[PDB]
Amino acid sequence: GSADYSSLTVVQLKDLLTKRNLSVGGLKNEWVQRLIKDDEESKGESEVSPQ
Repeated sequence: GSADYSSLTVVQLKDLLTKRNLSVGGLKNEWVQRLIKDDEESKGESEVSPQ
């Protein structure tokens, strides 16, 4: 995996979270999950659109 927020901090996780526009209304574990999903949305190639 490219992301390892699971080790990061709740402050950095939620900070970067809002930075992505996703959110933080969840939790650290859920933050790393949503983040990992956020970065994975590009699969290391290119982002996508909600269509």
